[PDB]
Amino acid sequence: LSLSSDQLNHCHQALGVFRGKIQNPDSIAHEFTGLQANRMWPSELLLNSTVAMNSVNVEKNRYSDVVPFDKNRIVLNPCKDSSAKGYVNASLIKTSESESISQFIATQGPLPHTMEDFWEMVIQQHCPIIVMLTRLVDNNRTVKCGDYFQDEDGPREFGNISLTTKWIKTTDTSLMLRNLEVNYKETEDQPMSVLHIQYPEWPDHGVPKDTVAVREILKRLYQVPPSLGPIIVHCSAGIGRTGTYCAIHNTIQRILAGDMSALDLAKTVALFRKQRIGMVQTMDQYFFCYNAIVDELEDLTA
Repeated sequence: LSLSSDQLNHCHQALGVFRGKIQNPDSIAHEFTGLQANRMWPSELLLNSTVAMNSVNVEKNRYSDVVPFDKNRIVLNPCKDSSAKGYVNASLIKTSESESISQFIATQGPLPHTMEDFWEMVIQQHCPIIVMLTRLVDNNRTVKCGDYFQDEDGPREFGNISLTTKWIKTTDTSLMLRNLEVNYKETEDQPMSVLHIQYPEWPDHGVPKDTVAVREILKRLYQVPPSLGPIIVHCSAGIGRTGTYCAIHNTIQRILAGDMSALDLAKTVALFRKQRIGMVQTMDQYFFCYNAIVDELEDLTA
């Protein structure tokens, strides 16, 4: 990246703070314990997520306790089912309207019966990127995510939507990059390009062995303009790994944009949790945020 003097100074300032915290890990543990003490109560989730908890929609939730708030859920409009209130388990995550800072749609891994819903959301919200932080199935053979994207059996269809894979590339850091095209079957308007990035080495309720692959996702997305549209980020529930990734991406972009408040990662995670329950699930994930932010600021200032 080409940085201004102001951006380079801010990266150095942020690096001293974040590296100071990893050198004093009790400070980071106290922050996460404080976040856990300030968690929302069950009635605050349930009474403010009325559409997700509706009988028509409960089977559209992978996890009964991970649902979007009514205030910032993504609504399918138009929607095939006129009684569903446009429901998809998906949350708009943002810290501002700056066009220098990405907004995210944090969502669950699609279920077989919500895959048309997922791809209609991609088109309606014109999302240019999908970041997928799960395998389809874990090493216990528990299904974590529906296969909404693989085409080896033949080109994929979801109701009126057609999906094509133009190419698949892998990286030395284990990322899989798929160039996807999505369009309606019965239209003359052009297809929509989506870059799908899958990282299969981030365990559920866990952390990767190192920060290199997660920072490579951020490095590949630095030059994607936020104004193109929200970045979809999902794992299985769309809160633990998803929240962790969004916190790393958001914090680095905010430092580069001159937002001093990015140095308060606990405040960032608190704001994420006000937009989707339980974003950043574990203390190891919170430490991973710090380690990835430090490592990326070291690269930015190298």
